[PDB]
Amino acid sequence: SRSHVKDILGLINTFNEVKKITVDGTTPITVAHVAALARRHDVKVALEAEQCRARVETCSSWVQRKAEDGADIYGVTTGFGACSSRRTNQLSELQESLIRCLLAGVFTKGCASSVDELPATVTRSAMLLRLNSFTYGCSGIRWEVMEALEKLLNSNVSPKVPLRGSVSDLIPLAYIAGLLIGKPSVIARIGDDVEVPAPEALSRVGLRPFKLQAKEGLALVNGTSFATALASTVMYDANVLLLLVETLCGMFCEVIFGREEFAHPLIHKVKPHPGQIESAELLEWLLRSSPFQDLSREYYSIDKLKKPKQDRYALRSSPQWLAPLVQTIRDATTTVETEVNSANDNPIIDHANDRALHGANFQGSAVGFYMDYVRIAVAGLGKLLFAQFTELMIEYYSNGLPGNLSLGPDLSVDYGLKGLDIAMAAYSSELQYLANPVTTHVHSAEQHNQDINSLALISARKTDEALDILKLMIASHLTAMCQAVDLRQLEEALVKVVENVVSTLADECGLPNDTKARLLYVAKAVPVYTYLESPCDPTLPLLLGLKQSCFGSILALHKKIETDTLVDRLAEFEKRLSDRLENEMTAVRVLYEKVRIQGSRFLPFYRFVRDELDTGVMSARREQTPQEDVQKVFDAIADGRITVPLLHCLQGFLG
Amino acid sequence: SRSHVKDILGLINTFNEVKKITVDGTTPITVAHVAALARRHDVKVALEAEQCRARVETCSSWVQRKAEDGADIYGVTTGFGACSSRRTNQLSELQESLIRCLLAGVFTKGCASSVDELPATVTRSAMLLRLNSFTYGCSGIRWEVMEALEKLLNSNVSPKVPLRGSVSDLIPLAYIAGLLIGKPSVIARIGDDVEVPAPEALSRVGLRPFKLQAKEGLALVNGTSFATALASTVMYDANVLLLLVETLCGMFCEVIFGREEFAHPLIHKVKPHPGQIESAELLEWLLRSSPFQDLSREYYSIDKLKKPKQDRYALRSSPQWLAPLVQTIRDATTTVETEVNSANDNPIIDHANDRALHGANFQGSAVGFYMDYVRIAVAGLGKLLFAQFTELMIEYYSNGLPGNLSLGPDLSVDYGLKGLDIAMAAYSSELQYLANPVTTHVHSAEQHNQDINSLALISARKTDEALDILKLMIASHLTAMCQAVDLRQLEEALVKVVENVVSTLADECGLPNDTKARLLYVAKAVPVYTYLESPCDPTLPLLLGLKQSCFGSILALHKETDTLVDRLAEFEKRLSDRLENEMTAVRVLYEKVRIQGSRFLPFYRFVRDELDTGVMSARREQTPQEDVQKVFDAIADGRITVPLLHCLQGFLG
Ligand SMILES: O=C(O)/C=C/c1ccccc1
Ligand SMILES: O=C(O)/C=C/c1ccccc1
Repeated sequence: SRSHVKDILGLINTFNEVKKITVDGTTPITVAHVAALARRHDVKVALEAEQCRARVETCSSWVQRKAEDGADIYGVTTGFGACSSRRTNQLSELQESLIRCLLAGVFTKGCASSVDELPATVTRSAMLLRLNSFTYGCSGIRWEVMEALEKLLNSNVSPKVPLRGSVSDLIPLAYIAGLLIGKPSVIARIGDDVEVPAPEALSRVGLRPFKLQAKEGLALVNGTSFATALASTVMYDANVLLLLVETLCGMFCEVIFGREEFAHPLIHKVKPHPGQIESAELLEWLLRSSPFQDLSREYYSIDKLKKPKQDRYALRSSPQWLAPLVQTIRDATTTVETEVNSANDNPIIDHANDRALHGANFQGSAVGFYMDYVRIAVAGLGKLLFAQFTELMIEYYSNGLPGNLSLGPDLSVDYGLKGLDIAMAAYSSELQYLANPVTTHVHSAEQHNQDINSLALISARKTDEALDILKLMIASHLTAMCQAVDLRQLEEALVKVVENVVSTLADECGLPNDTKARLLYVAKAVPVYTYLESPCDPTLPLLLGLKQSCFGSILALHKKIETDTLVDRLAEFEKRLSDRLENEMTAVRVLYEKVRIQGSRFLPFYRFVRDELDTGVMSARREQTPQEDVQKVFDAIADGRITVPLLHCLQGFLG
Repeated sequence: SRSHVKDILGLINTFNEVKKITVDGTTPITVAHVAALARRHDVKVALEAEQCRARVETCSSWVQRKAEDGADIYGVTTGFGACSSRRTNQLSELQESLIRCLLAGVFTKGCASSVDELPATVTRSAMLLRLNSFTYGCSGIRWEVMEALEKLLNSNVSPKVPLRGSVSDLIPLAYIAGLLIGKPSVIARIGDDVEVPAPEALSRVGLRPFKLQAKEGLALVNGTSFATALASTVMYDANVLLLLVETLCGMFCEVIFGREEFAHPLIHKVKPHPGQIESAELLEWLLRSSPFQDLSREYYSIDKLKKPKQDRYALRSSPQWLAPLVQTIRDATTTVETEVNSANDNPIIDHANDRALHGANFQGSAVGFYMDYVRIAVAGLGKLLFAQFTELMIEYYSNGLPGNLSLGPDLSVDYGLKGLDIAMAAYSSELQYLANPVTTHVHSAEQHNQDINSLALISARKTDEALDILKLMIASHLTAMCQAVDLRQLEEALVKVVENVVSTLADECGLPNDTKARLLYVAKAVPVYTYLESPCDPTLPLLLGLKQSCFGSILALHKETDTLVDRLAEFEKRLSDRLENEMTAVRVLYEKVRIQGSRFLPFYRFVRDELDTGVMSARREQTPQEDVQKVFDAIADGRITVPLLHCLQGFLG
């Protein structure tokens, strides 16, 4: 009882609008909240002392007292991992030595194969999840450690944490704990990337290092904070890219001359996968009384019995293809949010019933498996995009458009978007390779204690990487689409001048109505791009057609006029045509190189790309290289700037 | 609301209670209905005319009238696929030539790699779904063609169809169409192995070859019928096997001596993935007041500070592990059921509004992708199992159990379940490899008209294969668990006689009360399976411990020494003569009472009693194969669901 596009539209709004994240043990932190924190520095964290303070302090004292007495708890008085036989009564040194041994990652320096440290955005996200995790009053951590976390987030201090080492996130989390207790070997960023030792970093925000109490080290390092924080920003992005490609399907339909009936509600009602009904519903709305669908209907009414009666699968099958994709992206979002709003930690303190409970809430498998799913789904979005792209580039499938979307009339010096077409293959290829699962590679780890482990963080990173290739593919697809709209609008303007030339030239030469009828039919029916390079060349389809209609016309007539006179006028026709035709077509084209899109639901995307990002029809005469144009679009997608035209486009779809 | 375990119990009930599958275009066909049609031959199809004949006939008539007066629509007057440019008014033979071109699969003969045709259960399931898919009245197929499908189904006639060729299911469907039009080159089974050419098969059930009318060829061949039929039976199995392994996690707890607290509701309340809450809920109920959990806590109270305080992950993290798996299996079931109950076909006839709608309901992507997901989840189920099984085999982790669950005291001639142990690594490895996605290998097909295609049937087959490996692992896991229960029960009886012998021997010999106490404690604490092989060996853990205690004692008592040594000496003489014989007598008795109080009793009785097995040892002549084979094919049969239900009897809500 919703519709995923309202939900995603909902995420986008929360992302730009939110100023304050409420962390209080009760109000849900959403995936858009995590992304906003990571990405927008004006958004601050608010730990609400009125909510959780007391239940956090009751849990704090309960573990204080107790481990201090006899009490045999896994966290406080026991050894760790496969070493849980080792009991001890030295609470503070047990805790600090655990942090010490986990400080075991490695930083890279000139890494060709990957970033050589975990990004600050994800480290900060992880800080938020750890804090939030504590608000359930289940950890036994002190309230001040929590305040400290809050203040580090708000001042933009974060530890530098190694990319690898988590099997899901002891090691990564030890770098937060290390910062907190001021371990000199841990380096920390303060805003400007500027770097200092942890104790100096605590200094600059008015903190002193902590001495860990019983259970505090464990509560700090036990958790899925890194995997989940990253899966959160991954999911946010997957929702908006998803909505992005769905939307771009409607733009593809317009430029390729599709038949919008593929999206008719009865097709989908009768095969009612929610993702299929909802993506179709959106596409139907997008294409309703589009001016390009009118150009399309025109196109298939001319020589109807000679053109494909159906579109190819990349268009007509888009909703059926999108359905599982939207469904896995959507419920993966629900499950990572559930993780985000959980006490992931061990043991779990039940102070009400006076006991510690030994479980495994640190196990990140919910996220790890769902990351494997979404990476497969994004690979599928990429295959959608690559197929559409492919269709657009090939004249036998693009229904009138030139091969490679190449414009400049001389095709021997204009190879159009052929370089992008090649990159799309490269992009998609790498993308499919990345969608193999990570969860199938579990090793029995930590003295065979962790015989089952999620690899959540490794999987999130690979899905993170799949998304980045998707952005490249969308950037290219979108720029090709804009290129296609210009060619569609020029196509139409060229067809008119050819009609006007043929007509006014039939008039001047005294040609009969019969002859004029056929010649004009040809002028309307033959696609210009098949002959734009040399309009008067007898081997190209225009004159091929015209000359055929002349013979057919002299044959129908010849009897009660004069056959000899007809040929003379026809020769004069051809000669005037060799004088005027190419000239008129050129001027119309030159004029176009500095109107139907103006009425389309995709105007926002065309306008954004053409004049907000300042680009133009691609040709041998525009100085910009394909890189320069796609770069701009890509930067807009990477930035979030692409959501402005996306929301303008979807404005008032509601329901 | 809800609860996956209730849903799955619900499927098992439907599976063996249903008699008649209702096909009427309104009442849901469930994944259990497909599996029962496939597997039980007493279940028949009921094509229900009163419910859907009328929209089928109206649609049928619309097509016919659109075609008979000319003459432009994709199904009925156009060329197919990449040749949609081709218009013709030669409607019957157009349909004929479409089937002809799609009869393009290949049968294998002695294939080693694969079965070399699609199995009859899968083919019949496809027939059912193709039938159901026509009930919505969107296809234009004649009612009589549907009645023929019901008849063939109810008469166990089906075409032989090649395993491969679908990109998702033109080719495989062409063979069903090929039967219906009595094409001589397509061969059909009638029940008992026996094969006949299609024309003779129709003849045997009172049918005549159909001559196809406009749209009918397309209507038969356009569709997701084979992919979805396979995914349905796959999904049915994925549900019962899921439940089986969740339940087995509780049996593992019992035999490995775990702490049941890992399943405590507060732990999961606070990390609330429905699958984790729901699996922990089952586990909590299964282990509540368990007589084996009593032994576990009894075990951790002696020498507690030398024994681990937490269980390893395969047990303790099982709810967190299962959560994603139950969720993906559970909602892949919903999505295949949605497919089962849809008009997959093109064009869709909206006779109500006088138009043919051109789309792609034939595109089985929903199924294809969810099959890639389930395959990975069953890989996770297997990893859970392999880990539990590994822990059980290793003395350092099994908490008193002998390495390899090896019984017979003489270990140099008893290597236990080591063969199964090795097999389990082989199963898991292949399973993990199977879980790579198929949907990432989409090729641009059919003159680049199908530039996107689901590969759903191929994906369904690989998930099918994954599940088959999963059955092997559960079979071995289960039979290791029963072996383990016998060992735990024997262990208990053995420790009593050791305590008994030491005690009464200490008296016969007149040992001081301080010495007797220390000797008894050692008998309580030392795990028997560390010395069962040679109880009186000084270098083994018993005598070693006793001899220390005797030294501790003689130092402590200076409050007479020479005679205390004489009495200690006689103690060893006597222990040597009596201890092994007594343990052996008890062991022998045990070979042809705590499980009788276990909720896992039904599994133990079933395996031990109904399948007629015993404790594995050097003197039972049966091989491991022979015992696991019986468990395996009770799992393969569905017979394993009787003990499963008996085990969950009362779980309710
Ligand atoms: O919670 C557990 O069982 C394990 C905790 C741990 C902590 C540090 C290192 C290894 C394991
Ligand atoms: O709907 C389509 O595009 C094509 C269906 C089809 C039918 C037979 C052979 C190939 C394609």
